[PDB]
Amino acid sequence: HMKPSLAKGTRDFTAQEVSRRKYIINTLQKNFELFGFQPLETPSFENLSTLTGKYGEEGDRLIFKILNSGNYTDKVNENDWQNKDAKKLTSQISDKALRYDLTVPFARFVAMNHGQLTFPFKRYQIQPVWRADRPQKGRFREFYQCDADVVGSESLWQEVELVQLYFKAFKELGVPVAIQMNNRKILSGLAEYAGITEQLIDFTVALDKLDKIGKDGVIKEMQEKGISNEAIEKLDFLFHQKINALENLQELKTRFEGVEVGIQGVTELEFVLSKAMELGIDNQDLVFNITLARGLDYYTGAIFEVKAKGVEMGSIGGGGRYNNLTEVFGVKNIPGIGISFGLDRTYLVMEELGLFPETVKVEYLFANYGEEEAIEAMKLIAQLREKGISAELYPEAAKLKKQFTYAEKKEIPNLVFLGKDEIENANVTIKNLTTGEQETITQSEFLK
Amino acid sequence: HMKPSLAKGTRDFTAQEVSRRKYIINTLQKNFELFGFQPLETPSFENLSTLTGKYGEEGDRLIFKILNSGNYTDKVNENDWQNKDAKKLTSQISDKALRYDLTVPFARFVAMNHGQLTFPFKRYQIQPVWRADRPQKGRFREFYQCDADVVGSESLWQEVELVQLYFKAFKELGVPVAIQMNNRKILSGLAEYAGITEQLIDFTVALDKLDKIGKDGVIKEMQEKGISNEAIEKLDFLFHQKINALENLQELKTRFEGVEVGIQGVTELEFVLSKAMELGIDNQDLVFNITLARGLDYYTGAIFEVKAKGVEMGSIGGGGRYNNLTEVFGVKNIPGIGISFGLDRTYLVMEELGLFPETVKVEYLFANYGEEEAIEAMKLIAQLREKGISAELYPEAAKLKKQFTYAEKKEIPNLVFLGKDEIENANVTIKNLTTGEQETITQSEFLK
Repeated sequence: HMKPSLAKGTRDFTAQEVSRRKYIINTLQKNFELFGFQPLETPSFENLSTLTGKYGEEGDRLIFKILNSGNYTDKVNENDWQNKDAKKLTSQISDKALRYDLTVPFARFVAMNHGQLTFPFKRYQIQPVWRADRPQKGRFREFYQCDADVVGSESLWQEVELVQLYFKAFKELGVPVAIQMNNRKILSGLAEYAGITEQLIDFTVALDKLDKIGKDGVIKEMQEKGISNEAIEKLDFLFHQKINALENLQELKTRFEGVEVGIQGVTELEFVLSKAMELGIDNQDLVFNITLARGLDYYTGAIFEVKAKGVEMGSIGGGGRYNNLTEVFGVKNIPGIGISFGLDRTYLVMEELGLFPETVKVEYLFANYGEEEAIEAMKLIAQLREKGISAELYPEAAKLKKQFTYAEKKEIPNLVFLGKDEIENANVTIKNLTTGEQETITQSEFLK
Repeated sequence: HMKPSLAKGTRDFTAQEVSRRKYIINTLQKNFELFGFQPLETPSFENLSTLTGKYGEEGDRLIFKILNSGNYTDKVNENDWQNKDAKKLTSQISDKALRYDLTVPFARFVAMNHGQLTFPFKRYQIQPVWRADRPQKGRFREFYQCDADVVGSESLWQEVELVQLYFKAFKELGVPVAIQMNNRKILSGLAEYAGITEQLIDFTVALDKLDKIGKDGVIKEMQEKGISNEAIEKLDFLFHQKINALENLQELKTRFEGVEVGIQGVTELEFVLSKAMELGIDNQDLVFNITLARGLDYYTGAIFEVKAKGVEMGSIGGGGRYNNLTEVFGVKNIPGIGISFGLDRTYLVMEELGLFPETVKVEYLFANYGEEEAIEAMKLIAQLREKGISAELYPEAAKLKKQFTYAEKKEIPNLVFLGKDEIENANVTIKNLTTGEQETITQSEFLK
């Protein structure tokens, strides 16, 4: 019939890409478990009502909905159907949706099971999610998320452990990284002290440009964004920050005299930073950055963002502390902190840096001389496989050139010739396709 | 708000179940690669048209459809909408569907890429699929399939290799199995010789009961199913089969004199069976079973079915040879053969036999005495993690009983006490919660 195609926004993964993806995931999994995080897997389907309202005022549009089986029009509100109100009909013809992130199903799991879990509860979750988001360059409608969360405590030792988790994970992947850290209460202190409430994004976006466009350029952008000169001048010290991150925090805390939330944010960040230095962490790799402002409506304490050093790439991870995991499900007092790894971007970074290990092909292809001789190849192949060596018999007694061409295209490093002579003599003849060298040895030497 | 729940037909997987599932998959993956099979992953979404018409006349109902994003009523056929013809509207409000099996996406991949692939092409695929199938006890709407296929050759050495693949895979899982084998041409020979065309299922279902209900009971069921006594008497020899499977095939081939398809089916099966014996395979573990009749409309040659010995369980795998992978996509001459592993049933069998290995918890929990002492625990924890040993600090300076209770509930085998004395003395005190024994050793002995 007609020629097929991929659904928009998806792709196939062949052997090399699968193996590199699994390498990343297996490295992260192993690191998670050294840190006491246990895996959790939730279903690809959640109830529509579990996911709706969870992703912002205008986020329900981004969720993939599953059409009801059977006659899905069998119960539609008659007004809505004739009105063709697609939005109101969605809940009427669909009661299931695909996983959009990992945190909402995790909150459901905890809301459903918290009575039986042991707290503090550490879980990691590595699963595909699905997003109907507008066509953005570089992103796909299906992609893996990789999360670690611990819930049930507000202790700042958890922050310290997660910092070490990031550094060890990316060390194992071979990716040098710098972790930016801020704290939401510091931004709230800024808002209160300089009067920039509801202007934190514009302020920090501009201050973030200080190295590139200079102080005059930064101030001109803040003015254009409506930041008052009173605030710009009150925060002038943020234009002259010292080497020591700890000195910069000490300066903020003094300015936050009388602004208790700001004092608290500084104190919490000073805890994490100073413990990290005691643990050998480099203060150029873990950095206080007051312009980090991810998730202003979600994080209540620490905020993290991870970037690979020396690569033009977006962030490869972030996270932070939040007030209550299970708030939206009516279960109180489950505070938590989470981090994420950006796997597709990590993959792109590792690709650029040459970090993927060096393939799935048999080590030994046996030429197929004919039915009589091929059974003796099968015997040797089973012995190789018992010892953990991959091998296979070319399946037809084709011309040798065709068998050579196949080993060439599959990059198999050795072609094995086990003809009547080698069989009668209990030898085997191995043609190394890397060196071009050939030799005939006993089958006992070959299997040693 | 309201308390959440799982979508119907799904479940959460916690740590132990995830680790056992991954154990099965990693064992199979490793075995696949010893046999020269490379992984393939296709998207969770396929175009609706890719999947429709592929799963039988009444199979489209079993596919999960994804509702179009946006105003999905924006283009509906006006007659169909007012008619509320749900079935005709499906293609109008949905153009995507979830993966239903692995073979159709594999055929799409090959149809799309065959010009660039090297044949014979070996792939394995281990991915979740989604089925709206009616509520059957023991099955879930989301579950993993595990397939291996090789395409591009009709060689019966491929059958032989797949038999060995099954045996090695299940040996590694620790599951003793018997593999039933038949061949579709043998059943066609039966149909032609005894005149039982369109009665093969009823015949074989009844003959399958021979051990339990006896020959008189089998014949009475065949009569009730409309099998003629002429056929029952022509096939009387199938009621008196000898020990040697090879003798039973030789008898069939003689009776198939003049029935060329039957001769061919016997010849093809005799090849696979006799090569397998030469390779050391036990003829009680690989068995010719003329009543095996999976996939009568799909398999053209060998048919396999795998059962665990000594466990009341359904089949844990099956497969066989088919005519042309890419037939439905308009690409000819890609013959192939495939096998499948039933992972949920394999899991149930391994559970019954006690085959899962013996858990994700830290080896060492450090008690938290307070902020001053806790940093020294963090230092030791990092050293343990560098050596590959899992550990963590209890995150709050709680009462010891609470920290003991946590290690108890998490089954952590060791609690570590690193108080002011052990710190000043460069010692560590380890409480083994398995033996109840406690001891204080140097930190040098501990880290050795």
